[PDB]
Amino acid sequence: PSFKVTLINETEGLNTTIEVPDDEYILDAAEEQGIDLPYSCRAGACSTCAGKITAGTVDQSDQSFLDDDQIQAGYVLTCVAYPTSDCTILTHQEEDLY
Ligand code: FES
Repeated sequence: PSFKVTLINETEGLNTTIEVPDDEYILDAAEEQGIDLPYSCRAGACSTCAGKITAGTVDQSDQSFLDDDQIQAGYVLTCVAYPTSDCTILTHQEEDLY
């Protein structure tokens, strides 16, 4: 099973919905389909790949940087996030965490 993940960053000209297997991280699946997303550690330990969820849900249990307030506010570490429903994610949201 796969989910439709809408990735959005209009300064990049990015507004694209891709099919992501339920066992693949969003960053990896995006890259495979030719999308460029920001990243550094790829380990869920920083905020470089941070995005913000505006629709749908993810499993990011592997992440270890975002606190509970930040998770509640919709933030996601795309390098370690599986989609769990069709979802919409604003990418390059690191500065919004400041
Ligand atoms: S690139 Fe460091 S948490 Fe995703």
